[PDB]
Amino acid sequence: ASRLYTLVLVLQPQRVLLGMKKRGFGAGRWNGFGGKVQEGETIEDGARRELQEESGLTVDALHKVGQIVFEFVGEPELMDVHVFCTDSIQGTPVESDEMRPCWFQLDQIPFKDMWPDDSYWFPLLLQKKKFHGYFKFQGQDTILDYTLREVDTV
Ligand SMILES: Nc1nc2c([nH]c(=O)n2[C@H]2C[C@H](O)[C@@H](COP(=O)(O)OP(=O)(O)OP(=O)(O)O)O2)c(=O)[nH]1
Repeated sequence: ASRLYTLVLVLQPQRVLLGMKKRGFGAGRWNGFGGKVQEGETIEDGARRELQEESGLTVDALHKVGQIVFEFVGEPELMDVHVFCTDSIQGTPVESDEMRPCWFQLDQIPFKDMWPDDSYWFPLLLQKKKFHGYFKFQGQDTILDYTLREVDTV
């Protein structure tokens, strides 16, 4: 029993765009842009749509980089997050009521103000690796157990 989500990272050779989420799940943490996939749309179409909705950017080619499943103990639905990366965007990032975007240098990623799993897989994304991950959380701050592996095909 899992629900599909997307997460898009705008990753350029020396910087990455993250957005500080202002409301909903994960508010108060920096993250990529994404959300729930809708009925009748492909995962990739959902990722492109969520990127525009949350950041104001237009992406053409999106590259699959990872799949991470999240389990929150006591919550029945698993979150099946499909992670994508793009180095080619149009438009300038837009700050809205839902999100505050900011560019970060690759050696200045704000891990202390991100979901804790990001410290595990974000360095794989930075080195252009692809991965499958599973993280079991107790609440929103504690990782109880996890698995993470590099793959050739997402
Ligand atoms: N980096 C990172 N991203 C995560 C984690 N957990 C998690 O759900 N996400 C991402 C996946 C999605 O992009 C987003 C959660 O989706 P969302 O609840 O905001 O979706 P939504 O905007 O479509 O829903 P709604 O509130 O508008 O109805 O956060 C995590 O541990 N790390």
